Amino acid sequence: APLRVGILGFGGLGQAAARLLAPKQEMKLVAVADRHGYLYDADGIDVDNAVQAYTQQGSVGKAKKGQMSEQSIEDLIGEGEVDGYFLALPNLPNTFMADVTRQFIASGWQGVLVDALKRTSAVEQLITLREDLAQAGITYMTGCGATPGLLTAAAAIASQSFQEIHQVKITFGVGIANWEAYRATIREDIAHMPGYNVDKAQAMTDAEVAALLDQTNGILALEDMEHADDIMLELAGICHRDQVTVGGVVDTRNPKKPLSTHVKITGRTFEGKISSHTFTLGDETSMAANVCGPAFGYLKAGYGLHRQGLKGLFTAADVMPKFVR
Amino acid sequence: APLRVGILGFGGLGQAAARLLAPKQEMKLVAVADRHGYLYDADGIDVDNAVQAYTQQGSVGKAKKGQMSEQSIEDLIGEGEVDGYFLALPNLPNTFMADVTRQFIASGWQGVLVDALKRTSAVEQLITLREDLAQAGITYMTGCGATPGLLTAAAAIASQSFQEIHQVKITFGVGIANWEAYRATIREDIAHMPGYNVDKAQAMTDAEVAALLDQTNGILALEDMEHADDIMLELAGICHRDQVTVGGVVDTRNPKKPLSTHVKITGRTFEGKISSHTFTLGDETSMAANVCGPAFGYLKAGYGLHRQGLKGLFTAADVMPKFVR
Ligand SMILES: *[C@H](CCCCCC(=O)O)[C@H](C)N
Ligand SMILES: *[C@H](CCCCCC(=O)O)[C@H](C)N
Repeated sequence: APLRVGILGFGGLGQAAARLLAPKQEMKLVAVADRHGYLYDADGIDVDNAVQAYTQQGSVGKAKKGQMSEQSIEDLIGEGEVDGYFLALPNLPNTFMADVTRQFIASGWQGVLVDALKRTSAVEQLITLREDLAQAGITYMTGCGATPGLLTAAAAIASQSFQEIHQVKITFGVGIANWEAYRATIREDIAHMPGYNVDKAQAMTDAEVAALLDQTNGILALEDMEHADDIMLELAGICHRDQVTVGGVVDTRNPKKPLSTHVKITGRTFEGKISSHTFTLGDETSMAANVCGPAFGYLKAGYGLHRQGLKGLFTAADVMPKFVR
Repeated sequence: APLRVGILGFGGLGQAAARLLAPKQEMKLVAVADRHGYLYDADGIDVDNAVQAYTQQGSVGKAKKGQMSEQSIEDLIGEGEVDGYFLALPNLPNTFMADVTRQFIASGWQGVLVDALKRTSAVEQLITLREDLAQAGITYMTGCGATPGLLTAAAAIASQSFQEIHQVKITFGVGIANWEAYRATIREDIAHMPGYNVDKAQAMTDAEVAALLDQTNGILALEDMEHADDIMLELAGICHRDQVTVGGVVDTRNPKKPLSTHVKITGRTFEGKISSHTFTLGDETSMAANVCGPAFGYLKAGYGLHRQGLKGLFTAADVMPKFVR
């Protein structure tokens, strides 16, 4: 009885999430939705077919068993049996994840939701929905990506050695392999550039983008970003959000990671000695793998909590993710 | 309402565990026991007084409010209100932790137990007690030290990026500051030397020890050890125990850590790329801090699970520890 799961969003992240699920024996992808269509197959999605439909014909509604629809998310919820969904949605507008969650609250569907949100303020909009989620019978796992997520959890574990936390420093690197199937979401990173914000970045043209990325050989270096690692670690009682600082480099013109992603956790131990733990990711673990891997680990953990009748909102920092086989 | 906790064992580890609890506001040490005596103080232990009694007069039963007893563990259980205990016991004989747990099962006391066991086979003896523990109303957290524990949990998190795990390699270093208050437990490490075993190591004299440690300037280099990280990660469905290999260096003649403790997690991602995550501990995080810190993090996590009516046996690999303030 493998977990029947769905993906909402079929840009680069959701496509990678679909590929990641293929060989799992204990997780079965039955449901995808994009803006313009949805695909359900209780016997398991043809990812080849769905990625074809999307990239060639603009939506998975064009897939062999696909349905076109401007209510894809509303239609797919009531369409068949899905234990959990990964919300691989961009947060555009900044309310969209919260709005999609309100559709899930409103639908009377129960089960597990996971996101890979990045921005403190989007995670806050989901905090306000804590009781709504509980009451609806939904276990919601928020910030269960790479950062927040994998790295947030690593810091939460690392923190146990210390009487007091001083700094959680996250430095991430990202190399874009395929420009096509990232330039849909590149504006989420441009929004973290100094001078910019989501509204300004989202209104930019392919031209205004390429004109910016030309200034640096396709390198976005983003400094002290709005990253929900800060509140997740604070709700877990580890440190104040202000002691969490997140920074990153994306190389748009190189598949190779421009630096080793890591989290440095600094604190003082009970003996009054000050020291740092360091969790480093392999350079050949892609963004897709470091996001979607934890995402479905959390989805499985979420189902464990859901099954025991534990509902509400959980962060990467609160629960141990479960290896999906 | 801080958690009322106890320590069983007052060698080096339990003494450090007591010091670690002092400044906590949300955890109150009310109970210690050694072989020959016990100390209870519902208003909070005088650690200065207890460490004095133990080191100077041979037992904490000699402490200001102490009681001498050859049934210290049996007497302290029924003595007052304790939410959880850290079993800072050496596993000597190899059944002792399991035997103490049977006293706890038998006592009809309910709450949280945590250990920092090291040996796969001792952790197995506690697996056999799974239902006994559940039925008794006890949440038992096993292998919640440094390794197994902190490092086991780190690997469990790290594993999420990968379709398949190849190797979990743990390399640990330990520098002994105070020879006095380690030579009580040094024989647990000597047992991992090649030729040796617990029975042979435990029968050794201060002389036979010093004659061994003289051969290497006080350096035990222990290779492919029996370490319960292997079964904990297997029960968590991450990998086979045979893909977990644990090795270490203790420098008996230097407080300074003889190498950086770390865990290397190697696997293949869904894209077929092979890579390693690396979790490294600060050189100035002591053994005491890397053991007792996670131990009480797990004790708190254990109370969270206990409070929700979740009983049975949990490993470091199964649950997120909770920062104790
Ligand atoms: C979010 C950060 C991507 C995570 C990097 C993880 C890794 O090292 O693979 C992006 C900037 N949208
Ligand atoms: C168990 C290993 C001690 C853990 C080392 C952790 C660190 O780096 O502080 C000993 C060998 N009894």
